[PDB]
Amino acid sequence: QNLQKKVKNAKGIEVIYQSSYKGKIRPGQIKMTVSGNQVALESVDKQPVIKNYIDYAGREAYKWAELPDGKIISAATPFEFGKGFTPAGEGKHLGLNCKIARTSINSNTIEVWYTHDIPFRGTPQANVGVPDGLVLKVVRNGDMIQEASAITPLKKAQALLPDSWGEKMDAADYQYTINQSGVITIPVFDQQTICFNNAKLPDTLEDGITYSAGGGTLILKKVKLPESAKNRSIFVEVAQYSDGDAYDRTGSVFVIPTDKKQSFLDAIRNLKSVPSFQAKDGNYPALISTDDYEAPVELMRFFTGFGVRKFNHNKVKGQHWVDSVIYKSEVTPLASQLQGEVWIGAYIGNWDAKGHRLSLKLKYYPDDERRVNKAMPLFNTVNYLEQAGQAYPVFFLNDSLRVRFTLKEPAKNARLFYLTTGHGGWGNGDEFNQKPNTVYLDGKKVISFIPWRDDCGTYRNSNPCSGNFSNGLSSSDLSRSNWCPGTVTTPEYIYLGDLEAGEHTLSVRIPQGAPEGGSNSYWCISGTLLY
Amino acid sequence: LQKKVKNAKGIEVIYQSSYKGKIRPGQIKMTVSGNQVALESVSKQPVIKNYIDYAGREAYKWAELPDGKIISAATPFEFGKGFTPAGEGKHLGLNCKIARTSINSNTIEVWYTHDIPFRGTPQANVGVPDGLVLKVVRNGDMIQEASAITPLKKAQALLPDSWGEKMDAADYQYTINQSGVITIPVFDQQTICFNNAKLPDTLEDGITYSAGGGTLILKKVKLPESAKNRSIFVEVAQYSDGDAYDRTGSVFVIPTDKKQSFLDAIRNLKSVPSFQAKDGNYPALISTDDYEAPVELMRFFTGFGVRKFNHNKVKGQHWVDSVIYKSEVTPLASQLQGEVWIGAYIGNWDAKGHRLSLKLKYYPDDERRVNKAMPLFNTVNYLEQAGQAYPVFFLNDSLRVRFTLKEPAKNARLFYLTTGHGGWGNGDEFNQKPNTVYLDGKKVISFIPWRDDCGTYRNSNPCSGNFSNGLSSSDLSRSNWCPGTVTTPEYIYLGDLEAGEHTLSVRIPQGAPEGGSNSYWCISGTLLY
Repeated sequence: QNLQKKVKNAKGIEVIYQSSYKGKIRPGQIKMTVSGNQVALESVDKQPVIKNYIDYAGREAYKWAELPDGKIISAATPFEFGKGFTPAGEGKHLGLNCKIARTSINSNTIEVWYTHDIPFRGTPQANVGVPDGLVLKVVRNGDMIQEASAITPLKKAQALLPDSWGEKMDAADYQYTINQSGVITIPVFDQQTICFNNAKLPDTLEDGITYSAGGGTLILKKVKLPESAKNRSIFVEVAQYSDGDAYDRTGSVFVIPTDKKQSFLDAIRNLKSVPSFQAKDGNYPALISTDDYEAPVELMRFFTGFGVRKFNHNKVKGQHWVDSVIYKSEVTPLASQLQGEVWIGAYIGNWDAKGHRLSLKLKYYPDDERRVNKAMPLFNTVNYLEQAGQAYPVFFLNDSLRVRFTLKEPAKNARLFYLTTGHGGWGNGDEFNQKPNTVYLDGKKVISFIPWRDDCGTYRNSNPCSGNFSNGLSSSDLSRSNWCPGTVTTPEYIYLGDLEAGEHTLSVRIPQGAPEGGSNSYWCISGTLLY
Repeated sequence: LQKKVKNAKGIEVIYQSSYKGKIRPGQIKMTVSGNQVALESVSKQPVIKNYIDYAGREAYKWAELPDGKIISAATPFEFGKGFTPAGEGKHLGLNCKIARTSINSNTIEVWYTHDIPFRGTPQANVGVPDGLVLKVVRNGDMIQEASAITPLKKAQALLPDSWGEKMDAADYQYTINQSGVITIPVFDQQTICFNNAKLPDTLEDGITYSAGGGTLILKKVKLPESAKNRSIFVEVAQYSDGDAYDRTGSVFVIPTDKKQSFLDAIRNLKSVPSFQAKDGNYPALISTDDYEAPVELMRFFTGFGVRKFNHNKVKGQHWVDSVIYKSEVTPLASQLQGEVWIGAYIGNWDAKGHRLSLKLKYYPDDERRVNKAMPLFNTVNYLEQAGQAYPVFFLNDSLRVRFTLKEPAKNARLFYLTTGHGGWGNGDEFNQKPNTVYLDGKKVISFIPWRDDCGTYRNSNPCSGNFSNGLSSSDLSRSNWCPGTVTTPEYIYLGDLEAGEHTLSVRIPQGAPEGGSNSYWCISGTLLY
């Protein structure tokens, strides 16, 4: 390849850069067009158009973007040649002799190969520093490589800098603006009150309005979600603080599918109006999906700290309390329940007249091609209607939870999205004692495992009103059956294998601990089928 | 009771407590004379007493700490604070006003007589009426009530001789509360970095040594002789001193109950027995009859550049100044008694690296036997910076270990910490894979290690790379870990085991390499029995 001779007397060059990670060539490539002292760099539900430029005469490097809304933004960085660089030897690339310069940036070692063999300057990565030459290679940590694969002449001279810089920003504001540009954010609740105030669901529910229900401790809203959630990852974000309640409470975010005759809306209006799980104990309404009722789909199980923000005046040497707690979970596998117009709910079970303030948003982040699969709710024993007289799910003492479900088509590699916490807040109750959960499908044992968290001392600063014991521990510090005050309880993804069309049975056995002093143990388990 | 205490110069009230019907053991004796009240419990432990001065209108907490220290705290009160009338009642023949108040969520009613000229209460902190409190009712359910009232024919003075050291209430409570707590400081903002450090030949007690290329710090520490009747927590605090990345962290102890230990491996990797994979030999990862693998106490991951990169601006974020990690390790008690080598690892290649603190805490607990905890395996790459291979053998082999028990074991468990690694799109850091555990050739459990809450800890991650789709590296779901957080152990139930030989294996369908990118798994297991 006779590179120097081919681009002697060219009016400009086009360099194509490819990137590789430890040998493996990554997709997509950068075209760097050089003409005089100007450089343009380009690649090759609406995305910003992103470009980079350099002016070697004025010595500024530029980020540039046209946002979906057609606002132009840019950020300009002046540079000096060779800033932060230490000579680090010689090499050859595409037959051209290169100085190599080394710099380190945020712990990375970066080597920049650059030639003076041909009369053109440019670099694909100005942000690591700009050598006075044409950059043929950038090596990060010996492994991550962006290298010129080709250099070709341009016959015509050409101005490359854009028409406008539009709105000039510093680099951090620019990067944040472009990064968030393709993100859909659906605000749902913003510091909304959840409290016990006997509130009841109206007989008219309009779109976009918060309603309070199950005695105040459920808030519901019908929200317009993207039509399709394909090619997105989806996260739930909650922010909470106490507005008066001192205690660690059971929190849940859920959606209410209405694809059958009855939905959890019908249960919120009137618990006894929907089908029941029929335990040896008695009948427990609203907990299992059936042919004509869907249980609510849980998105996130969380537990409040003891009196966040509200009790920050408590003094405990060594502790510095937080002003609020956040919770963020990926819920991408529930995408099919998170498209179109959807009833969304949040729950914090409590008895306080002022209670808690909770925020909730959904974020949809652009992702590689990602099919929406299906998610079908099977069961949910969270006591969402505790403040409207729902029984505690105490039937595990003598019974398994049992469901039936039907598939129209076979499903490969099905999974149960399974949220479990144990409850019974004394020394022999299931909050504080390890118990297995055993899942059965179509008469076979799928898995037996113990739900347990032993990291709860980590979140001490989220718990200003946690009781301090005479042995030195705080209530919030204790290990518990799969939850910690102030944190998310993460789902288990239980592999079910391939399921044939037709009906199936599934059950959950938990050796729940016996009552004591009138107090009961109980389990809050939810399960959605992912297929 | 009236009748009997006309012209008494004082009274003794015995208070019993009850919970949901059930009368609690042992009781409170309240001595009242004049305007003074002394409270003591009716027969290691600090001595606790409470006083009231109705003349000065203060209530007092008082204690003698085991080590002969007297502390006290004074809280002025006003009569009837928080209190609203809630009617009439009778207790042991005396006419009571009932007052109501609420405190930190709770309902409290307080029955109090003026029928006899004595004032006192066993619970001044719920409020002090201008009479004698016969009954305190907290959420209808928590009850302290007078069982006996006895006259004193003579006056006494009841406040204590010394107040010792006078504190605010919160400083009092913290002081008494931490009285029985043993805290062993281990490391204090100690550097963990890559500086080619090597383990010395002379190793004294109570000193910090650097090893495995600088990324291991070790100390031999004097732990309680017995950890019976304690719950035990490990507390770590970390920040970057230069390293921008999310690193694998581990706190471990080195048992030396057998011929060779992990200390021999730290000094020289190839000096200890190996796991023999199809692939190759992997030293130090499995216990044998002459070698114990290190016992992991806690698996954690650092944020991306805590403290050091806090100058990074990301709208809506407010960075933490350090990250703490606290785990309960009570079931490893047997490895946390006597003289013990403790280590911390943060695998990194940085010249300055990290700073890490570590303490153990032993909190008094109800009767609790020390059980046993035997290490079986540990594939954390503790010696990464001294040339240890990545545990990549899962691609074609299971991890297998054999062990022998001398006696039957009831309700055995595997204390199992797993994380998956391989930090690209097709690597096991970011793809769900089962771990299947086998005992004596039978499947115990198959389960998917996964964390999908990592977005929660964004503020612990100032140097996390921000992608063009709006997510940050630290936000992504991963195989059982999040940058800035603890990975919690699985407790896998193995059942009763017979004395004699057993095998355990772990199968993981590890992803295939892509060029020089390899997936690998860091798994550790200690038998609890």
